[PDB]
Amino acid sequence: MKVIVLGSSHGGYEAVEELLNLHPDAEIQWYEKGDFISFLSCGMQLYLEGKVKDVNSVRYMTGEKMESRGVNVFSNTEITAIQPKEHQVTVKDLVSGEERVENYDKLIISPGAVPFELDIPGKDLDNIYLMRGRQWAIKLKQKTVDPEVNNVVVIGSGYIGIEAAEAFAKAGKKVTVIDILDRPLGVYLDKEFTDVLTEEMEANNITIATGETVERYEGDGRVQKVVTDKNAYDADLVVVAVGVRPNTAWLKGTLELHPNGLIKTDEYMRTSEPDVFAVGDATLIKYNPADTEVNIALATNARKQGRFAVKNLEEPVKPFPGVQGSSGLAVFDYKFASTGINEVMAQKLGKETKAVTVVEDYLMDFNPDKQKAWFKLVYDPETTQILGAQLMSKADLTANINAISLAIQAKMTIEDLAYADFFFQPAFDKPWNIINTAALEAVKQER
Ligand SMILES: Cc1cc2nc3c(=O)[nH]c(=O)nc-3n(C[C@H](O)[C@H](O)[C@H](O)COP(=O)(O)OP(=O)(O)OC[C@H]3O[C@@H](n4cnc5c(N)ncnc54)[C@H](O)[C@@H]3O)c2cc1C
Ligand SMILES: NC(=O)c1ccc[n+]([C@@H]2O[C@H](COP(=O)([O-])OP(=O)(O)OC[C@H]3O[C@@H](n4cnc5c(N)ncnc54)[C@H](O)[C@@H]3O)[C@@H](O)[C@H]2O)c1
Repeated sequence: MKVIVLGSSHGGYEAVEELLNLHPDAEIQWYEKGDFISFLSCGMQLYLEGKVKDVNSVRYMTGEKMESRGVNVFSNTEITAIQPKEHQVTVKDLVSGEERVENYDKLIISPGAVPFELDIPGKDLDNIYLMRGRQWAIKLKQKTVDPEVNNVVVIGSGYIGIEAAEAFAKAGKKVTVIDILDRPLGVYLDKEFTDVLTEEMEANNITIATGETVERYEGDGRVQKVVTDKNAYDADLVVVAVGVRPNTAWLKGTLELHPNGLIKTDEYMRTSEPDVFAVGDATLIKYNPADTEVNIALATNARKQGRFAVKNLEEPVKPFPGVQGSSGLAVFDYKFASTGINEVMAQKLGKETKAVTVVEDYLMDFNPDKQKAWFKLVYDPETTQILGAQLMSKADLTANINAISLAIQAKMTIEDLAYADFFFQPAFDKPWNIINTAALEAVKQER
């Protein structure tokens, strides 16, 4: 059986791992058009703040290691096209120019996403940077110590935007963050969490310019101004972190795509064409909070999907169990995490929800180590089933979001969580811990 896997990032890497322990026998070929196998873009923040010195160590596999295992790795080799009927791909060696056609029995593709750019006048004067992959990591690092860079503008206040904003603010620059939405991180967190994080960011001289539409970049040769409908901001560097678009235009006509470019797949990772599976940022995933499919471009999703595509390689035998959209991040002193439905997700999906927010010290009164924690529990008004949660504190309480993710998946209710057995010891929590306390509040509100 010869299996060709496209992509060395998180979806293609786990497909090779599951092929190694489920079909040890197979002939596996692993292709990467880039020069570096399995660079972890997720570690970009740790590197930019100097926690990690070596950019080449921010990775989880090397080609040499996979080759010890019998996989054939082809870096600097691009898959140009798929011929689904004749079970062939045409590959181009990017260092010599040599094209060749390679045959396969099964193809798993994890082509990923690419940074979306604003296509406006000024579109590319120099020093308008993107944030994905090794090369942009190195270039962004160089600008961190550049004495000529004083004003940084980042466009987009979602996860990548707020990570570029914190790394440049910590390096000493003046940062302005621009978004069309009205709250930084609104996609992930609700108003009661983002009001506290706006304060923290402004305390570290980050200006949040929300509710603004960038119209053009101005400058001679390199960027100098970012002008929006309401304002112009001086900029020596712009980082554009406005979201991701699927890397699938080369597949138009070959595989069925949704209108937005995402690949159509079913719950066994099968595409519209026999023997080719698709995984990762370029696909939709079963979203259990709302029993629908959603694009949730996260590494955890891509890794799980990549393994489930190998499970259904020969027979659709194992449907994907679905995910709740869990994500977390530290912004300056705050460590937060959310899962399931928040206000922006419920609006998008037309889901009506109820919520309680509890803000109080997570340790008992006499304990001097006590700090505030914010916990919001979102539930269904009819069944009172758990639909999502958001938590934040300067203490790390984020592993608790993992218990809520299981509670959404098992369809538990506010009453289940009000009395669920979570340990008490006064150096770690209160006798009704953070999940128990918010669920007890929801029970009273529905009494
Ligand atoms: C700054 C940053 C921080 C992030 N942090 C986190 C985090 O902490 N937690 C989290 O869960 N997620 C995080 N993510 C998201 C996560 O990195 C992605 O969800 C995940 O990498 C997507 O996996 P993928 O395999 O679908 O695609 P991609 O990572 O986009 O990888 C696509 C790969 O396939 C290769 N390829 C594409 N086309 C071809 C071709 N035709 N021929 C050959 N090779 C090809 C590409 O060169 C690339 O190597 C972050 C992303 C970024 C940019
Ligand atoms: N901690 C994590 O798990 C982690 C960290 C970084 C990235 N990732 C994932 O990688 C993906 C890409 O991250 P991202 O930060 O690029 O996207 P994102 O979706 O998190 O946020 C994009 C932001 O851009 C804003 N925006 C859109 N168009 C705009 C415009 N024209 N002008 C101004 N603002 C605009 C959006 O409103 C949103 O706030 C996401 O799926 C993200 O969740 C996750």
